[PDB]
Amino acid sequence: PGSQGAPGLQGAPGAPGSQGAPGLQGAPGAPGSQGAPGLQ
Amino acid sequence: GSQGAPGLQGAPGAPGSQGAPGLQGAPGAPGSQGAPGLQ
Amino acid sequence: SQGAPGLQ
Amino acid sequence: QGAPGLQGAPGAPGSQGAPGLQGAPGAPGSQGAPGLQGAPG
Amino acid sequence: GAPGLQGAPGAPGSQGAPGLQGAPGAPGSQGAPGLQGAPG
Amino acid sequence: APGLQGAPGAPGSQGAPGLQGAPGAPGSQGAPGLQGAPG
Repeated sequence: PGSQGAPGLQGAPGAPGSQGAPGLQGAPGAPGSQGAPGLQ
Repeated sequence: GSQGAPGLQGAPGAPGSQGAPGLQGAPGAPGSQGAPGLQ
Repeated sequence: SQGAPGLQ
Repeated sequence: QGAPGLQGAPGAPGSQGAPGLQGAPGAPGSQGAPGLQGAPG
Repeated sequence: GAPGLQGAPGAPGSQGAPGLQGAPGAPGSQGAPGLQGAPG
Repeated sequence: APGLQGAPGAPGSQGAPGLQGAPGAPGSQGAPGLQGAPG
Protein backbone atom coordinates (compact mmCIF):
# COMPACT_ATOMS: atom_id res chain seq x y z
CA PRO A 1 0.00 0.00 0.00
CA GLY A 2 2.92 2.33 0.71
CA SER A 3 3.85 3.73 -2.70
CA GLN A 4 3.78 1.76 -5.96
CA GLY A 5 7.40 1.44 -7.02
CA ALA A 6 8.52 4.97 -7.88
CA PRO A 7 10.39 4.44 -11.17
CA GLY A 8 13.74 6.10 -10.47
CA LEU A 9 11.63 8.84 -8.88
CA GLN A 10 11.29 9.95 -12.53
CA GLY A 11 15.09 10.28 -12.65
CA ALA A 12 18.16 10.16 -10.41
CA PRO A 13 20.83 12.36 -12.05
CA GLY A 14 20.91 15.78 -10.41
CA ALA A 15 24.00 17.98 -10.58
CA PRO A 16 25.57 15.08 -12.53
CA GLY A 17 24.56 16.19 -16.00
CA SER A 18 25.29 19.87 -15.48
CA GLN A 19 28.26 22.22 -15.84
CA GLY A 20 31.50 20.27 -15.52
CA ALA A 21 34.34 22.77 -15.75
CA PRO A 22 35.13 26.29 -17.01
CA GLY A 23 36.30 26.64 -20.59
CA LEU A 24 39.53 27.91 -22.13
CA GLN A 25 37.97 29.63 -25.17
CA GLY A 26 38.40 28.85 -28.85
CA ALA A 27 41.59 30.86 -28.52
CA PRO A 28 42.48 33.90 -26.41
CA GLY A 29 42.49 36.32 -29.32
CA ALA A 30 45.75 35.85 -31.16
CA PRO A 31 47.67 39.15 -31.15
CA GLY A 32 48.18 40.63 -34.59
CA SER A 33 51.51 40.84 -36.42
CA GLN A 34 53.74 42.65 -33.94
CA GLY A 35 57.52 42.94 -33.95
CA ALA A 36 59.94 45.34 -35.62
CA PRO A 37 58.80 48.85 -36.64
CA GLY A 38 61.95 49.18 -38.76
CA LEU A 39 62.71 52.82 -39.51
CA GLN A 40 65.42 55.50 -39.23
CA GLY B 1 1.77 -5.09 -3.42
CA SER B 2 2.93 -1.63 -2.35
CA GLN B 3 6.40 -1.50 -3.99
CA GLY B 4 7.16 1.79 -2.19
CA ALA B 5 9.14 4.62 -3.81
CA PRO B 6 12.83 3.79 -3.27
CA GLY B 7 13.76 5.53 -6.52
CA LEU B 8 16.74 7.84 -6.67
CA GLN B 9 15.76 11.37 -7.63
CA GLY B 10 17.60 14.27 -9.22
CA ALA B 11 17.35 13.75 -12.99
CA PRO B 12 15.94 17.30 -13.21
CA GLY B 13 19.23 18.47 -11.70
CA ALA B 14 20.81 17.38 -15.00
CA PRO B 15 18.32 18.59 -17.64
CA GLY B 16 21.12 19.41 -20.03
CA SER B 17 22.10 22.08 -17.50
CA GLN B 18 25.25 23.06 -19.35
CA GLY B 19 27.53 25.53 -17.63
CA ALA B 20 30.56 25.51 -19.90
CA PRO B 21 30.93 29.16 -20.95
CA GLY B 22 29.83 30.22 -24.40
CA LEU B 23 31.91 33.31 -25.16
CA GLN B 24 34.61 35.04 -23.13
CA GLY B 25 38.10 36.30 -23.91
CA ALA B 26 37.48 35.69 -27.62
CA PRO B 27 39.49 38.53 -29.20
CA GLY B 28 43.14 39.46 -28.86
CA ALA B 29 45.23 42.45 -29.92
CA PRO B 30 49.01 42.87 -30.16
CA GLY B 31 49.67 43.31 -33.85
CA SER B 32 51.71 46.44 -34.62
CA GLN B 33 54.85 44.77 -35.93
CA GLY B 34 56.34 47.62 -37.92
CA ALA B 35 53.30 49.85 -38.40
CA PRO B 36 55.73 52.29 -36.77
CA GLY B 37 57.99 51.80 -39.77
CA LEU B 38 58.54 55.54 -39.50
CA GLN B 39 61.07 56.30 -42.23
CA SER C 1 7.49 -4.23 1.01
CA GLN C 2 4.80 -1.95 2.44
CA GLY C 3 5.86 1.69 2.13
CA ALA C 4 9.51 1.71 1.06
CA PRO C 5 12.84 -0.17 1.37
CA GLY C 6 14.25 1.83 4.27
CA LEU C 7 15.58 4.52 1.94
CA GLN C 8 14.31 7.54 0.03
CA GLN D 1 -1.73 1.54 -11.53
CA GLY D 2 -1.88 -2.14 -12.41
CA ALA D 3 1.76 -1.86 -13.48
CA PRO D 4 3.75 0.32 -11.05
CA GLY D 5 6.40 2.17 -12.99
CA LEU D 6 5.08 0.48 -16.11
CA GLN D 7 6.71 0.78 -19.54
CA GLY D 8 6.40 4.53 -19.17
CA ALA D 9 7.24 7.22 -21.68
CA PRO D 10 10.01 6.06 -24.05
CA GLY D 11 12.77 8.42 -25.07
CA ALA D 12 16.35 8.67 -24.00
CA PRO D 13 17.91 8.92 -27.47
CA GLY D 14 19.94 12.00 -26.68
CA SER D 15 19.44 15.18 -28.65
CA GLN D 16 22.43 15.58 -30.91
CA GLY D 17 23.57 18.70 -29.08
CA ALA D 18 25.40 21.22 -31.19
CA PRO D 19 29.11 20.47 -31.67
CA GLY D 20 31.33 22.43 -29.34
CA LEU D 21 32.71 25.78 -30.47
CA GLN D 22 34.75 25.97 -33.67
CA GLY D 23 38.31 24.72 -33.70
CA ALA D 24 41.16 27.13 -34.16
CA PRO D 25 39.85 29.13 -37.13
CA GLY D 26 41.53 31.71 -39.31
CA ALA D 27 40.87 33.75 -42.42
CA PRO D 28 42.55 31.46 -44.96
CA GLY D 29 45.55 33.33 -46.29
CA SER D 30 49.12 34.37 -45.67
CA GLN D 31 49.68 37.81 -44.20
CA GLY D 32 52.10 38.79 -46.92
CA ALA D 33 53.34 42.33 -47.12
CA PRO D 34 55.49 43.74 -49.92
CA GLY D 35 58.95 44.63 -48.72
CA LEU D 36 60.39 48.12 -48.46
CA GLN D 37 62.45 50.47 -50.60
CA GLY D 38 64.44 48.22 -52.90
CA ALA D 39 67.41 49.86 -54.57
CA PRO D 40 69.05 51.07 -51.35
CA GLY D 41 70.01 54.52 -52.55
CA GLY E 1 -3.12 -6.19 -13.03
CA ALA E 2 0.55 -6.38 -14.01
CA PRO E 3 2.43 -4.58 -11.22
CA GLY E 4 5.67 -3.47 -12.84
CA LEU E 5 6.46 -3.10 -16.55
CA GLN E 6 8.99 -0.82 -18.35
CA GLY E 7 11.64 -3.54 -17.96
CA ALA E 8 13.25 -1.73 -20.86
CA PRO E 9 12.83 2.01 -20.27
CA GLY E 10 10.71 3.21 -23.16
CA ALA E 11 13.20 4.04 -25.91
CA PRO E 12 16.52 5.32 -24.55
CA GLY E 13 18.83 5.89 -27.50
CA SER E 14 21.50 6.55 -24.88
CA GLN E 15 19.70 7.59 -21.67
CA GLY E 16 22.38 10.28 -21.56
CA ALA E 17 24.54 12.55 -23.71
CA PRO E 18 24.94 10.55 -26.95
CA GLY E 19 28.07 11.07 -29.01
CA LEU E 20 29.21 14.62 -29.65
CA GLN E 21 27.93 16.29 -32.82
CA GLY E 22 29.94 17.33 -35.83
CA ALA E 23 32.43 19.91 -34.64
CA PRO E 24 32.29 23.03 -36.85
CA GLY E 25 35.26 23.29 -39.18
CA ALA E 26 37.28 26.33 -38.19
CA PRO E 27 38.59 28.33 -41.17
CA GLY E 28 42.28 28.00 -41.81
CA SER E 29 44.21 31.24 -42.08
CA GLN E 30 47.90 31.26 -42.91
CA GLY E 31 51.00 32.90 -41.50
CA ALA E 32 52.01 36.52 -41.94
CA PRO E 33 54.59 36.70 -44.75
CA GLY E 34 54.56 40.44 -44.19
CA LEU E 35 57.20 42.97 -45.19
CA GLN E 36 60.14 41.31 -46.93
CA GLY E 37 63.73 42.38 -47.43
CA ALA E 38 63.96 44.98 -50.15
CA PRO E 39 67.24 44.60 -52.09
CA GLY E 40 65.95 46.40 -55.17
CA ALA F 1 3.14 -8.00 -12.34
CA PRO F 2 6.25 -7.35 -14.44
CA GLY F 3 9.39 -5.62 -13.23
CA LEU F 4 9.97 -1.87 -13.22
CA GLN F 5 13.30 -2.25 -15.01
CA GLY F 6 14.67 0.21 -17.55
CA ALA F 7 14.25 3.77 -16.32
CA PRO F 8 11.68 6.06 -14.68
CA GLY F 9 8.49 5.31 -16.59
CA ALA F 10 10.63 4.26 -19.54
CA PRO F 11 13.97 5.99 -20.20
CA GLY F 12 15.19 9.40 -19.20
CA SER F 13 15.85 11.16 -22.49
CA GLN F 14 18.95 13.29 -23.00
CA GLY F 15 21.09 15.15 -25.51
CA ALA F 16 24.18 14.01 -27.33
CA PRO F 17 27.01 16.44 -26.53
CA GLY F 18 28.58 18.38 -29.36
CA LEU F 19 32.09 17.85 -30.67
CA GLN F 20 34.18 20.96 -30.14
CA GLY F 21 34.24 22.64 -33.53
CA ALA F 22 36.87 21.31 -35.88
CA PRO F 23 39.98 23.53 -35.83
CA GLY F 24 41.16 25.55 -38.78
CA ALA F 25 44.38 27.53 -39.13
CA PRO F 26 44.49 30.95 -37.51
CA GLY F 27 46.73 33.49 -39.22
CA SER F 28 46.61 36.55 -41.44
CA GLN F 29 46.59 37.41 -45.14
CA GLY F 30 48.58 39.75 -47.34
CA ALA F 31 50.86 40.20 -50.32
CA PRO F 32 54.32 39.12 -49.15
CA GLY F 33 56.22 41.26 -51.63
CA LEU F 34 59.95 41.35 -51.00
CA GLN F 35 59.95 45.11 -51.56
CA GLY F 36 57.17 47.58 -52.24
CA ALA F 37 59.49 49.45 -54.60
CA PRO F 38 63.22 49.67 -55.33
CA GLY F 39 64.54 52.92 -53.92
